[PDB]
Amino acid sequence: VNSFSGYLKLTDNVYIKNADIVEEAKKVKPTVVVNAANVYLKHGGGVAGALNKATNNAMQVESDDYIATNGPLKVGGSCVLSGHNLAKHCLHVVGPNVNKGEDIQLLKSAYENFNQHEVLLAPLLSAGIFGADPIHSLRVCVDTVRTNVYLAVFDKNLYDKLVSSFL
Ligand SMILES: C[C@@H](CSc1nnc2[nH]cnn12)c1ccccc1
Repeated sequence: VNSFSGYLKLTDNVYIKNADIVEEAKKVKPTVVVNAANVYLKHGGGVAGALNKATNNAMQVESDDYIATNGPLKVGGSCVLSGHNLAKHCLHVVGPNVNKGEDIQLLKSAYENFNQHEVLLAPLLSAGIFGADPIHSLRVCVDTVRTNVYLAVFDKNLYDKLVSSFL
């Protein structure tokens, strides 16, 4: 039993809700919240910009030191950093950004990072401003992640379409 509430169960291990991931994190304080990161951990907009704002920019400060020490992530890769006031940990995962021409096959590799964590609160990778089809992202999520994932979808219209079209 865990504290995630109001989710629709899609599969054995994947759950979905129309929710603002920021507000969901602040309420649940999950062990792991997933950030829709880029390789530079520049958290400007989309999910990343919203998460970082909720930490009063502490996520960005921590991220800049991480990059100064380690260099950029790989597309499809991840790193674990602090969850600040939102979660114990933040798993920063880089899905491919279609508006940069990145190979969409890298989406499966990106979701594989989730399997290193037993339970996660997450957005749909590569959705939103990353330009991929969120229906496809949900399919890859279901077919790749074996651990327990609670997906927060900000847009109600999209949420209803994702549920109604789910196979
Ligand atoms: C408006 C955007 C969804 S914005 C959103 N909702 N949840 C999340 N997570 C990350 N971005 N995001 C959209 C709708 C329908 C087709 C494509 C794109």
